[PDB]
Amino acid sequence: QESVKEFLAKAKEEFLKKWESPSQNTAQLDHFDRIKTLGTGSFGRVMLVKHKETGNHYAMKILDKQKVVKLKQIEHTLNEKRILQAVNFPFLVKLEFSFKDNSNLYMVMEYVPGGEMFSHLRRIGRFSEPHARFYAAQIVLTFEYLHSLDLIYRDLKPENLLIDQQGYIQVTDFGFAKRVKGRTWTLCGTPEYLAPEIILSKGYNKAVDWWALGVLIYEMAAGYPPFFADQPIQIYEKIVSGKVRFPSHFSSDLKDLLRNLLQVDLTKRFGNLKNGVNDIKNHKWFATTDWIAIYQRKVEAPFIPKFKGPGDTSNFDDYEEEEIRVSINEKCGKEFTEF
Ligand SMILES: CN(CCc1ccccc1)C[C@@H]1OC[C@H](N)[C@H]1O
Repeated sequence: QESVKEFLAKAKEEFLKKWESPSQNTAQLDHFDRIKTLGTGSFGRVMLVKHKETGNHYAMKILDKQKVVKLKQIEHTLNEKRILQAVNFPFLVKLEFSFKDNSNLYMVMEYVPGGEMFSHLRRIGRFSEPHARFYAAQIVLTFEYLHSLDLIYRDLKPENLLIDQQGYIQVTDFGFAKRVKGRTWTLCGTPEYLAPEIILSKGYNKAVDWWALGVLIYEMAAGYPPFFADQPIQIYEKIVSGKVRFPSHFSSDLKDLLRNLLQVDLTKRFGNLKNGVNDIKNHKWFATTDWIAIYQRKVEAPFIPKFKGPGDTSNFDDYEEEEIRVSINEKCGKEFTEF
C-alpha cells in the first residue's frame, strides 16, 4: 500500500537525521516559575511550570542524578531523551526543552490538562467497546510508527496515556523506550503488563508491545486487568499459564482479537506474524475504524475532559510539595556527559 509505505519511509528519514545529531541545553531552571507537583515516583517528579517570557505552560520532568544505583538506569534516561528529541507523531507528547545542572536532569514537555486515562477509567468504571476501540486504534498507529523506526516502547499502561483538549491520546514517559535491531534483554515494566518472554528472562522484541496492547484493551473494556494478585510472583504464574477468562459482556470479535494478542507463544502473536500490523488493522473488531480519519484527528471523541484553561490542574492529584535544590557543587558529571 504505497501511500503508507512512503509515509513510513519519510518518517524514518526525518527520525534518523535528528537521531544522529541530538539537541542539548536549550533552556535553564530560572526561565520558569514553579506551579504544582503533578506526580512523583520511580520516574522522578513532574511539575507544572510557566515560562516567564512567553507565559506558556509546560510539564517539567525532574530527575535527581545522585539517585542512580545501576548503570542501566543511566542508559535508560539517555534513551528517553535522545528518542523524544527525534520523534514526531500526532499521539506522542512533544519534548520542547532539555538541560541539566549540578544536581538534576530536566525534560520540559507540552502540558496536557485533561489528566491520565487511568483516572477517567476508574471514575467511569469501564469504557464501552466503541470508546475502548477509539483509544486502541491510536495506540496501534503509534506502535506502527515506533516499530518502523526500530524502537520498542515497553511501558504501555493507562497511567501513561494522557487525554488532551480534543479527547485524543498523548503518550508520555519514554523511560523504557529503546532502539533495537534484533532482540534485547532488560527486565523492566509493570508486572500486570509484562509479556511471558520478559518474565522468563529471554531475548525479546517488539512483540512485547503487542502483548501489552492486549492487556490494555482488556482493562479498558472490563474495568480490571486480566492478570492480577497481591504478589508479583502470583501475577507471573497467571501470565505464563496460557489462560484468561473473559466477561460475558465482551463481544465475540473482542474475545477473538484478545486471544491473538494475549498469545503466550511469541511466534504466533498478532503484530509479530508475516503481515505485521495489518493482522490487527484488518481484524473484525476494527471493521468500523477509519484509520486515516483517526490519524488526521477528524473523528469526534467519546468524551472531552472538563477543565477551565491551559493552566488548570484539577484533573491531576495532590502531592507534598518539596524543594528543587541545586547543589553548590556538580554531581555525576561524566556519566551524564551526553545528556
Ligand atoms: C528511566 N527510569 C529512571 C532511571 C533513573 C535516572 C536517574 C536516577 C535514577 C534512576 C524510570 C522509569 O522509566 C519508565 C518507568 N515508568 C520509570 O520507572
